[PDB]
Amino acid sequence: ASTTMDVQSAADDTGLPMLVVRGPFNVVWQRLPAALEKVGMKVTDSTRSQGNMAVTYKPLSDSDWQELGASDPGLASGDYKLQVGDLDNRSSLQFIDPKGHTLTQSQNDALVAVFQAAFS
Ligand SMILES: [Cl-]
Ligand SMILES: [Cl-]
Repeated sequence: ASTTMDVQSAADDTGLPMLVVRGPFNVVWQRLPAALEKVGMKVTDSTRSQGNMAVTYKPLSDSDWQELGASDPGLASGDYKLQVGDLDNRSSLQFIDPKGHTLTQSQNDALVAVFQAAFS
């Protein structure tokens, strides 16, 4: 078997979109910086005890998305915060803009393929 980790779209306990990834916090936290780099997300600061990563996102060119194997997920370039939650054998990933806005269901849905590619 491979190093890929399963990724699914979900909602948090208030109904807002997030991703759920099939491995524990300790694994997903450690894998994230190099996986994020593949999809144009640079970690600029992080706090593991709070589960939070600050990311700056530069979208891939049309050809690079093609190489990765997912198309541009329709996220705006710029800064995001990524919150990594402990769900025992799984982890949650929830992106916010700097105003605290969560992704749309469509963006969050589009990031499922992006992150399955990044972890591969
Ligand atoms: Cl750079
Ligand atoms: Cl760390």
